[PDB]
Amino acid sequence: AHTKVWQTIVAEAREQAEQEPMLASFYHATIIKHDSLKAALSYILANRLNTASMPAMAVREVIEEAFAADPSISEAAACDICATVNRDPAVSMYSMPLLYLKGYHALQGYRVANWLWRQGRKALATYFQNQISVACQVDIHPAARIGRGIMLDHATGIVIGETAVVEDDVSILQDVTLGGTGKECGDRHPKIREGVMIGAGAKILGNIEVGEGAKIGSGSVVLQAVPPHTTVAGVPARIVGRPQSDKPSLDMDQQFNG
Amino acid sequence: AHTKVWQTIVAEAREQAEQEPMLASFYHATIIKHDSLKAALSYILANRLNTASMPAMAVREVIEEAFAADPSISEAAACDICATVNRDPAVSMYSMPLLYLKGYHALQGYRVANWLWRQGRKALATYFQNQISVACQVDIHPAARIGRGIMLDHATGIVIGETAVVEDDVSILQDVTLGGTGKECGDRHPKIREGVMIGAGAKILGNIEVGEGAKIGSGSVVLQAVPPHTTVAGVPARIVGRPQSDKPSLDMDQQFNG
Amino acid sequence: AHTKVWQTIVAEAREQAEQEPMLASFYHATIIKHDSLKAALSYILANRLNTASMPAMAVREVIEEAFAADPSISEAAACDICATVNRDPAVSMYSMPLLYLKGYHALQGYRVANWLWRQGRKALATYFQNQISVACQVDIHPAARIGRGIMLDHATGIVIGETAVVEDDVSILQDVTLGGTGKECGDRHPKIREGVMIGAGAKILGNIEVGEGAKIGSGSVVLQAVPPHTTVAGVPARIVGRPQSDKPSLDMDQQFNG
Amino acid sequence: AHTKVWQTIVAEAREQAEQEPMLASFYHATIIKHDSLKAALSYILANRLNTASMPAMAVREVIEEAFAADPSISEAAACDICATVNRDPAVSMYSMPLLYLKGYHALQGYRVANWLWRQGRKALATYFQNQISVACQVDIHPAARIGRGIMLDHATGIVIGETAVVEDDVSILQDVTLGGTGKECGDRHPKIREGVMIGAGAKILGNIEVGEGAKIGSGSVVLQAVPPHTTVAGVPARIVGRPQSDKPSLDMDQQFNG
Amino acid sequence: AHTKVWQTIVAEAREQAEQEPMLASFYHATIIKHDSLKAALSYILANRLNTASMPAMAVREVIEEAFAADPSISEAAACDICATVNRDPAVSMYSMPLLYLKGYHALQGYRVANWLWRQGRKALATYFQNQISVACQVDIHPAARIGRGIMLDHATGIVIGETAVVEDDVSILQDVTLGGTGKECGDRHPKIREGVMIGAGAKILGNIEVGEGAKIGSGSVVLQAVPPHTTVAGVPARIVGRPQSDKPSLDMDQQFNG
Amino acid sequence: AHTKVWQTIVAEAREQAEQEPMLASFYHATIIKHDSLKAALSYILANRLNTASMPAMAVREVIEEAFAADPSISEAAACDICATVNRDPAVSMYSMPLLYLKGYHALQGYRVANWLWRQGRKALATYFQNQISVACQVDIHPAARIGRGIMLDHATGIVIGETAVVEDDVSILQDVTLGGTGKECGDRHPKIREGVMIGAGAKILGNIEVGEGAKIGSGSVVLQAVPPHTTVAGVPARIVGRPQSDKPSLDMDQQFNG
Ligand SMILES: NC(=[NH2+])NCCC[C@H](N)C(=O)O
Ligand SMILES: NC(=[NH2+])NCCC[C@H](N)C(=O)O
Ligand SMILES: NC(=[NH2+])NCCC[C@H](N)C(=O)O
Ligand SMILES: NC(=[NH2+])NCCC[C@H](N)C(=O)O
Ligand SMILES: NC(=[NH2+])NCCC[C@H](N)C(=O)O
Ligand SMILES: NC(=[NH2+])NCCC[C@H](N)C(=O)O
Ligand code: NA
Ligand code: NA
Repeated sequence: AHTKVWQTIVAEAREQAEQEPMLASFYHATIIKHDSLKAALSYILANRLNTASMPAMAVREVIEEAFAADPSISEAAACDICATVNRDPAVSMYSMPLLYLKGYHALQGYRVANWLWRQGRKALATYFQNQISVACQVDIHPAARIGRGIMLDHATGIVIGETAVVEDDVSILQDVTLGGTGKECGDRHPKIREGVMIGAGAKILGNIEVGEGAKIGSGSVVLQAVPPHTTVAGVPARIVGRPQSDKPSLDMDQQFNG
Repeated sequence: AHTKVWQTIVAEAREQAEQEPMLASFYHATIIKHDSLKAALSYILANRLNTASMPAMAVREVIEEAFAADPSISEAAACDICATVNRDPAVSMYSMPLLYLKGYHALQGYRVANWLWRQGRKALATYFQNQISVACQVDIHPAARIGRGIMLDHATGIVIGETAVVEDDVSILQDVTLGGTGKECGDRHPKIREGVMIGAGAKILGNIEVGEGAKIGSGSVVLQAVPPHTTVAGVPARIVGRPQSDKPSLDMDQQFNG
Repeated sequence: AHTKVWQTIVAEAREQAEQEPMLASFYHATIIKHDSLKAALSYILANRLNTASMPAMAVREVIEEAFAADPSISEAAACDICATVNRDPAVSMYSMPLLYLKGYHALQGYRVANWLWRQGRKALATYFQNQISVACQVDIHPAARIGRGIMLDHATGIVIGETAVVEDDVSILQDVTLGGTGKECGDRHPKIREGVMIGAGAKILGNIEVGEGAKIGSGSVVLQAVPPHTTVAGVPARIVGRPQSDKPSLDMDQQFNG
Repeated sequence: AHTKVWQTIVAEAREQAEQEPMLASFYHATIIKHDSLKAALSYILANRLNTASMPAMAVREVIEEAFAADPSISEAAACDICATVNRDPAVSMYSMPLLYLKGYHALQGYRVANWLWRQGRKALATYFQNQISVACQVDIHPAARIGRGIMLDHATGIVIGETAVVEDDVSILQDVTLGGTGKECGDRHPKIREGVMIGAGAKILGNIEVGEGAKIGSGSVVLQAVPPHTTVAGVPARIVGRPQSDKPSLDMDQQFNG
Repeated sequence: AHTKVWQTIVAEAREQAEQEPMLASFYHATIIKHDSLKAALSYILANRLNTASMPAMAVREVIEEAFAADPSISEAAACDICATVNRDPAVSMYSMPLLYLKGYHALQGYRVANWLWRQGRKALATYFQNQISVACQVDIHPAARIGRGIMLDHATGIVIGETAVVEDDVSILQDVTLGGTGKECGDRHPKIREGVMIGAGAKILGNIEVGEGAKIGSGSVVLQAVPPHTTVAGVPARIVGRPQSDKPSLDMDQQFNG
Repeated sequence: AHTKVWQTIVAEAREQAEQEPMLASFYHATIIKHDSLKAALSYILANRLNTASMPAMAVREVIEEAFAADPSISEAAACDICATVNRDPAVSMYSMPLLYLKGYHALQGYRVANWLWRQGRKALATYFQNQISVACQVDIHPAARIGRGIMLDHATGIVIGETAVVEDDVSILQDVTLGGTGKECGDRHPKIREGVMIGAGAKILGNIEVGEGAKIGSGSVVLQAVPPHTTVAGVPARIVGRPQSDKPSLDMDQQFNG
């Protein structure tokens, strides 16, 4: 996929460039000049991560070093594109998440902060985490554990704490909290299993599990484990049914009768 | 109202300039030196939309182009000022929405992006949409249809999706979603009719009508059509009462069970 | 506390400067160069409040004037750091709130805006409030009355309106609104007494008392006075339980009924 | 010439845009999207004049105001383009002076500052003068009187003082001074008449005439009036020959002893 | 003087502020808000010294530290203002060199680099020296020794090397070199004694003395000691007469018959 | 030389990072992070060439493409560093030209512009040339032919035109012009052969030979071929003597007759 995904992005960019002379250079410098998603993504992220104390051009090298050391980062990033193209009716182009969508930017920003975290460069990981919170309005602790094929749609107000886990193929909307409880260190954030769909505004708190292919109703406050393949809703949330599909993250059906 | 509004804005600006030497030049350059709201607003929005790849000065031209081609836009903008002064007790000056309020900026930004969208300049429309999301923390699809006399108070976390309709004289607080459902293209976002008030944090999802003068309680999750002149609250929302005025957007009474 | 807090911040700063060469100069310029919290905080705050019309270097002088004229401001700033270290398991360094946390930045920003407001410098206070709202995604009316030992964790989407009161030792999470009701001037915003804990996404509206040591459940919509030492939750919120500690803000137990 | 010049500039810009994808947006935003030289030039000069205290976008309005009030300014500007294309073998394109050459920018900058000066806006005139000195390394007093068909080639170190006069059709190379003498106010700068060429590094000092079609050799120091149609060279300069054309500014023959 | 000079600057600034609304805030933030030349000068210099790697706000502290450690720096800076007001017919206001003139900026920038040099902070002094060369087009080695009452008029292209000395009351115009000879370390730059006037373009090379109250002809190349109270001119320079006055720096008479 | 030069630069950099905490990160980001001159030089050059229309991060990719495509460019850059250390008594560190010296920046910038020009990318080469002229105050036509071991000391005002040739081991000071004559295309700029030294402010014009090992006196105006191993000086320049060394550029003896 990752190779075909890149070629399509370049094809789309050539077309957009021709269509919009105000953005022709933007499309060229970010995408068309480049050979790989890595080069395009590092540019775009460095611009979002830009601060007075560490300009974009300096930031880009850090991003490039993470991408070179861990090939899985760029590849997750390509899987995250497909996920959003597939699940979001408002996105029908592969170049869109890469260029435009702050939830996508914050997610790949996270991957870089996480790599830093894992190298022991914790100050710099904290610095990136909090710049992303300011610039993308998404707050993901660098020690969170996040899989691939993830869609963060709209994303304003997403909060993902330190010991949170998000497995492959999860879809999360604006204003979702995967939050902690208490003042003590240790496991205290939710574990979101594969295929889970989380509607706008949901709050999930404590070290609790959300089982495979569960659906979390929009506006839910979840304080206890959610069984696999159930739909929950309410404040606090209770089981209200069973999702129409095996992996409700892929289908994005917001209804809660099930 | 249009020129009374402009003349009041200029008079307030002169007074504020005299009072705050740190901001005299800001008041002069945005307001006092200008003949219309168009020139003031193009300047202020240009600064909000500013990015590395397209600086304010180049952005201003695109804003001015939309204003010159569609006169209703700046008409709507003046109308939105009066909306905010009338409805929001924390705002007693006509220059305040214009100068300061990110909800106001996001909304006028949408008008320009919508104009772009309507000319087939969709990449630039998308560019502006997402820059506004980043800068004003309000995400409105440029294809959404929004009337006039709209107040977006505080505004952080507002999402309004592709096929949404918002009629004249609506009030919408922070963290409100007018959201979609499913992965399929097609009509899938709410239709908010005239006079509706939407309390903070409400989520409304799917292609459902919210009838004229309905009141959506704070924190509500709305999945079904709301009868006109009805008050809904809860997760998921149900009818809890009926508003006394025909247009609760005008009065901003946040109490429900009434 | 004052001196011990600053000396600890300097020691951490020296330690971090040695671990991270990309940030050695950042740590030196903000912290290690300085002999008080005021110098460090004015610098960091100036950068966050930076706008085209009033650049950091200029803003910084305004912040310092406030710090010199009202010594209670830096003291409160010191107290809030301790509050965050003690209460947030993800923060174990005193220099972290100062340097990184937008909720912290926003709160100390409010303190400068409030001082300006108390001087009659209202245009500038409003300028500040709304820049903080855009840059930190926290919107606090400069006329709000806020005590000390306050933690705003994560903070995206926090709204605190004109007549709101927040006493000492309160903890408030992302997406919380202390909001108003109606279109008229007058007292209309919540009074949050000492010891209160407000979970993510809670909406409290109108001139209502939230009693000493109450806990407000995540996602709650509060329309009526909350008795002291009570836990409320729901949409609309009802009594679901009672906290065990006198000041649930100190413990951050998100559980309810609880 | 005026609209042939503009139309040629637009045609060249379209070709350059096609050739250089890195600069397509630059060519479009400065030239291709515009109807006149005025709009192109106001954009380009605004960027050159940009400073912390007055950004390009605000500067553009002042430039456009001068252009609207005094039509001769943009007339002069087009005439200066043709001067540079005709006289300078390294320049074969009409868009080149407009886009690239700091001598050209400094000169059109002076026209705007001179307009300001003539309206009594002397602080802003002085602000622009000195910003041009810093940005273009050309220092022209706004009260100087400069005609049209002027070429400032390379331009670094050009100084032209308060009471200087430069007539139409003059050519002036880098490091040329039209300088004053004494500490007293009053007429004390050269009068350079029509057709004069001034070679690199020439210094001309005091209220002295340089007669029509005189040629000032490179490196000359001129302290006395120069007869029309005369060639001077040396430190201090003396007559060394006579030019064959009536207007050596047109031919740029740098040889002397002839 | 230094006290009266400051009060006049504030009086002038209040007047300019009232005259030019585009610059009212600029005048307020730089001058009117302030109590001393130090505060105004550090602001203005920090803006000129601003680079990506060390923003203005960071630079200002370094400047302020030099001013606090060595009171003679601010006081020389006030004497340099008077010198230029007195000697330059184009400057009749005390606020002008401070705000506008790059030769003045470069000179006071030098004083700060020199203080750094003397403290052993040689990297930072070199960094400031070369930023001033880029931003003001004046290259003064931090180890140069420069007195007070100095006017650098127009200044483009001034070069003052490592072992150069400039005593009190010297006036230097654009494109003057006080330059070195050879490839060996040690004394190799000129010693400009008190009262000396140096015309535009002069080149003075080698460890040679220019005696009190000498006049250096514009465009002179000086390779041997110049006797006190003589006028030299030519390439290479010879004695052509005697200055009309005791201190030709004060009178600025460019004539060279004497 | 290559490897030894880079290793020395890194060692100095480490040393300077420890002496100056304000610059530790600057030294790390430009030098210590990197394993070749190319990475360090591309970064520093990008920042100098930074413009609104093409920011540093984007420019950097263009510089690197040139460095990769033509290995002779970095080699020449290495050689020029050595030339400056050896010849300028005020430079004893190999990292100084790289980091600080605009003449060095401008020359290496020329090398990128020249490469672009040789690819047919002439708009971009012209864009670069003129940005260098504004930012470094050196104006070198991209079609000029320049060798290696070149020192441009101080550099303000240097002009080198289209058909100029500069062979290896040439030293050129501030305010030197290698300039053209006439309005026609064709060979018209000087040929400066190996070993030549050009003193401050010298003007050499027309398609004339400056022979191997010549010395050009400061302030000279050269209109005719200079024999090899000759010293010329004056306006216009005549033979005044003969250099003792074969390559006066290596020794920098400014004396004439000499
Ligand atoms: N130099 C600066 N202004 N840095 C501001 C950003 C610091 C830190 N990355 C944050 O999240 O806020
Ligand atoms: N190349 C750039 N970073 N340009 C400005 C930022 C783009 C902006 N964040 C967007 O959403 O489109
Ligand atoms: N011209 C500007 N710099 N405007 C900045 C944004 C306006 C104002 N600072 C605000 O509250 O949002
Ligand atoms: N406050 C500022 N620095 N504004 C922009 C720079 C001013 C500019 N250098 C001048 O000569 O006037
Ligand atoms: N980070 C930067 N871009 N620094 C550029 C300036 C460096 C050094 N002060 C100089 O004179 O050039
Ligand atoms: N729009 C811009 N960024 N222009 C920058 C100046 C133009 C061009 N870089 C030059 O050679 O001077
Ligand atoms: Na899609
Ligand atoms: Na004067």
